[PDB]
Amino acid sequence: RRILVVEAEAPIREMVCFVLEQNGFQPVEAEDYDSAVNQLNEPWPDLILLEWMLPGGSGIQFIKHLKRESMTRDIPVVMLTARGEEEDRVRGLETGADDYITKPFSPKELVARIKAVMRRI
Repeated sequence: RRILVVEAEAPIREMVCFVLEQNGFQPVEAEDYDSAVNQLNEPWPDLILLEWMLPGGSGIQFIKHLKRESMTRDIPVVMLTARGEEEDRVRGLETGADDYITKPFSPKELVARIKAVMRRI
């Protein structure tokens, strides 16, 4: 599955990509909002992992943007946060994300979350 990993920190993206490739997914990287937007075209991501604090714009507007076109409307988005305190706050904001994972995360939790959202699509 093509997983778009949107996160500022190279070593974090790389840890994510490693876990995903070891598990048979096809991860690709975006370091900021515009890079992610530029990859909303063929080949389309099947799921997006989105850092809440991503440089370059708002995670709320990023998610609303996906809903603007039927093509991207149904792509699951898992929000990545920088620890549980931020996760609770972002849960509170009703951002429209499909699920949430906080950093640092285990390989088990990363795969479990991605699998769960993809299974219910």
